[PDB]
Amino acid sequence: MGPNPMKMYPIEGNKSVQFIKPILEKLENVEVGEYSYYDSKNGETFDKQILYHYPILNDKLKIGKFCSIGPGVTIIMNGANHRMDGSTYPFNLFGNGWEKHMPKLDQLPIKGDTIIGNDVWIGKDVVIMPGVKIGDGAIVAANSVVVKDIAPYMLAGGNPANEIKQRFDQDTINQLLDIKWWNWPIDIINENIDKILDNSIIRE
Amino acid sequence: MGPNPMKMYPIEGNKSVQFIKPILEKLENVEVGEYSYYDSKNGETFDKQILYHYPILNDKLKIGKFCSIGPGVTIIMNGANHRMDGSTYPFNLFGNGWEKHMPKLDQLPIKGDTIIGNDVWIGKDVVIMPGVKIGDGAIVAANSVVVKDIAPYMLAGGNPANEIKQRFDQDTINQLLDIKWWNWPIDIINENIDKILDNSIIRE
Amino acid sequence: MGPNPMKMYPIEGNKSVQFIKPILEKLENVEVGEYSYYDSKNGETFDKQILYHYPILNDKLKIGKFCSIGPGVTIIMNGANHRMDGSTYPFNLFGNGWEKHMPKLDQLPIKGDTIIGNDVWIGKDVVIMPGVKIGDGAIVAANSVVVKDIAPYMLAGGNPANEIKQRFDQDTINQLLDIKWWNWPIDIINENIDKILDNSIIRE
Ligand SMILES: CCN(CC)CCS(=O)(=O)[C@@H]1CCN2C(=O)c3coc(n3)CC(=O)C[C@H](O)/C=C(C)/C=C/CNC(=O)/C=C/[C@@H](C)[C@@H](C(C)C)OC(=O)[C@@H]12
Ligand SMILES: CCN(CC)CCS(=O)(=O)[C@@H]1CCN2C(=O)c3coc(n3)CC(=O)C[C@H](O)/C=C(C)/C=C/CNC(=O)/C=C/[C@@H](C)[C@@H](C(C)C)OC(=O)[C@@H]12
Ligand SMILES: CCN(CC)CCS(=O)(=O)[C@@H]1CCN2C(=O)c3coc(n3)CC(=O)C[C@H](O)/C=C(C)/C=C/CNC(=O)/C=C/[C@@H](C)[C@@H](C(C)C)OC(=O)[C@@H]12
Repeated sequence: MGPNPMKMYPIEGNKSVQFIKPILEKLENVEVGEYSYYDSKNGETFDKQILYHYPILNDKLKIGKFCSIGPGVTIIMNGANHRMDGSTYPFNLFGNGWEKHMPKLDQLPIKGDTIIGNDVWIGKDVVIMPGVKIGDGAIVAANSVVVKDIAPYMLAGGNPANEIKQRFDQDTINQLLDIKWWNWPIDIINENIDKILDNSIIRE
Repeated sequence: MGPNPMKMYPIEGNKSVQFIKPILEKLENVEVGEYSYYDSKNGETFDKQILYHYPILNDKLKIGKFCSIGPGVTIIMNGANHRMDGSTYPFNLFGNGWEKHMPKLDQLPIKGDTIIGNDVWIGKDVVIMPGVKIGDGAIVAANSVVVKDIAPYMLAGGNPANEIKQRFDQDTINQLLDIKWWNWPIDIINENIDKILDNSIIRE
Repeated sequence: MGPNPMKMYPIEGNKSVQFIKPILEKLENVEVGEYSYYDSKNGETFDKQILYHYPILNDKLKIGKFCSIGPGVTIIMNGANHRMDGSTYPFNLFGNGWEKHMPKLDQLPIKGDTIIGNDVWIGKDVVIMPGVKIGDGAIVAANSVVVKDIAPYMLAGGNPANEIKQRFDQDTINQLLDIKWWNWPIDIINENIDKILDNSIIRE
């Protein structure tokens, strides 16, 4: 029961909702989970939303399963960073002899990898800056600009984005993070979808 | 004297300025005042700026008179809200038996109506969140994201948007509020335009 | 040695990077320095990023040398300001008799000129409001909305943008602002590029 987790366009008669995994299976350094989807703004594919991602920098992007990515969302990788121990002018890129001035292995600090958890809801036109992490069950308000990490099951928003409120109580979050319903077999999930929607899955 | 309040494009030689009322008089659940206008960004008509507005949700949009709306301003209605008491995943939307997991209207958050007062100036590319109320004579700095109510005759800006300062003294605001020059017959307004532009109408 | 400071498209095989000076050479009230460049978002030329710049107001735009402007950056001049001593409604624009209500020379306060210094890096999609001043060697985070001035060699971001950190210590900044490597003859610069990149040029 349900949509095929490996179909680029799960809903025929709607070429806007797309499954991310089947589309990003070809990309290097990008691990994406099943059922996570993207809501296109003008027909573009999610791969066009990943920016400044260069294999030579070795940074990686990780997206969990069952995520909701609104239209216009953008993920910024480490390619945007300029040198900062002196001038920020990229002499090297202009060539004609300036290519001598290319940064050495240790003069381009890296902020780290980008990992988005499971069951995460990202609003419209949100911008993700390099190296940030987002915990499971988090909700990011539309038009946010995230520079710092966001704890699991939190409500964040703004520019810069800040934590606004806890979705549930600690004990509930603790249990939810321990059962990880998203890793269950598809058949088991189907028999509990309701309990997952009302948060009663922590009881049974 | 003055432009025709019911012409789509009141200014000959300017296919950018539009009177909103004539444009949006066809829409369901949208109530707009006269003389309020929109400055087109690329030729689009203000209707394309109202997002996630569905008749089934019963939320209404109200805009006052004599308002100035900058280019790119968008208004987000309640249609963007996901279910929040559990997982934010929209199972129902994928079909294949999942349609049975469709939420009732009682299980969807309702933030209320969106109400814009009279004589309001909204800056370029401002985003308005659902259920927001903006008082008369208020000013919203460009590029703002409004998530909470804004008092009358207040200058707000930012993301999230916050109140910056009172345009005038309290007694002045109180006087303006119970005068409502915008409700005067057009011929009376014409003979007081200069007095309205300098705040001396409080001296009559 | 290096690229031609007078070539619209300095890099062969990349019609995105463009030199500002040659492109804005036609504009009145716009002065831009050598080597400062723009990274095009969709093939658009930088002149399309300067908004509300009206000769009648006489406000000027000044950009220094050796700057790095990210894609989508827009500069808002004084043509956006509305009258604020009373109603913000621009009666005058609609004509048909209301043209007689046109602000006097002193009924439209002006926030001043917009001056960006030398060696400054402005992030992607950053918006610059009217009258702001940005000192040399300052870094502006992407997606920022700058409403107030930024001091030399400071890091600022947010909406509204705030100064986050001082890149170096006072003595260093003081020394840098005193030598102004950006004003040296191109030949002398070429023999110190590496020294400029690691801030060792202060000890010569
Ligand atoms: C032979 C390699 N090719 C194929 C022809 C190009 C791929 S690349 O890895 O050399 C890439 C090109 C320039 N850099 C850009 O990000 C880039 C290139 O053009 C542009 N950016 C246009 C801009 O994006 C201007 C921007 O201001 C430049 C930025 C933000 C530079 C940030 C600092 N860049 C680096 O530290 C450069 C590292 C070098 C070593 C190269 C690799 C060869 C290692 O990687 C790039 O980022 C490189
Ligand atoms: C038979 C009814 N039709 C005609 C065929 C569709 C109209 S609808 O009212 O069922 C509409 C379709 C899906 N929902 C969307 O907003 C929508 C549909 O496709 C898309 N959105 C593409 C997206 O917008 C993906 C997006 O991420 C989905 C969102 C933001 C869902 C938010 C939560 N949605 C609701 O709570 C769904 C409520 C149901 C009950 C339906 C009505 C039948 C009541 O309304 C919709 O919002 C429904
Ligand atoms: C005869 C003069 N012409 C040729 C026909 C027009 C040039 S203009 O200098 O009168 C110009 C027209 C309206 N203003 C606009 O910014 C403008 C005109 O249409 C539009 N903007 C569409 C919009 O840009 C809507 C926008 O919301 C209007 C803005 C942001 C108004 C801000 C406040 N405007 C001023 O204070 C008006 C000053 C007057 C005096 C006029 C000059 C005659 C002095 O300048 C403009 O800014 C004027």
